[PDB]
Amino acid sequence: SPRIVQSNDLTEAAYSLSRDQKRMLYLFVDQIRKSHDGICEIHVAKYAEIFGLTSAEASKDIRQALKSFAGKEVVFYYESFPWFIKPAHSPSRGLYSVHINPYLIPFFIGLQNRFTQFRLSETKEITNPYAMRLYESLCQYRKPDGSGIVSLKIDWIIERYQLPQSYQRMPDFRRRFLQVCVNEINSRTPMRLSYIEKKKGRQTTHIVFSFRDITS
DNA sequence: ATTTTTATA
Repeated sequence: SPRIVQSNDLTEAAYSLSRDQKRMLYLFVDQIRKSHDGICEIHVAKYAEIFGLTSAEASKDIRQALKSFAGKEVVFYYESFPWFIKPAHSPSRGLYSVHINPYLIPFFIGLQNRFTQFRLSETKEITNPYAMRLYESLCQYRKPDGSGIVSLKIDWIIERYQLPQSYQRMPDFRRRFLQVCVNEINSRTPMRLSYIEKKKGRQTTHIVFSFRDITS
């Protein structure tokens, strides 16, 4: 299963992509690392096989994700970059060509430290894109035995994962982000994950996540 | 393929 590797600056970046858009980005990163000008491709049949879909559903997912990439940017901590520099197109039936911004390529190759790595198998069943964001941030601090302890500030999560307004007040945050995403990770990944809310007096300031691998 | 990073267990 392919190893997704990226700069920690990307794991921490402010962006908002759908689940399917992040699935495609995983494949783009693998292509970039295994090949720069940024031009990548996606075969519907291969996507369907990787993610366990019919070609019909894969084509629908891919077409919607590629269309919705229009105008999407990533913000590094600011500096903002478009993900794509041309619309995706289809040279052959079942095949799509994309041009990832060449300025984003250094976030995926030539990394010698401060990088995040995980296997595609770890994330390919996640359905919630904010749970994917959280999973990657946990992988960023994962120890060689598969465990880790990660403290994230709540205002940082809101800003970098670009949570909608309906997520940001602490009842909603706890319910819409924390509970759903942690339970999604526990259900659909090899990570076993718990958390504690830390409070500065009255205000809940950060979340301390503790995790282990199901491989124990 | 690799490594440095948070605040903390």
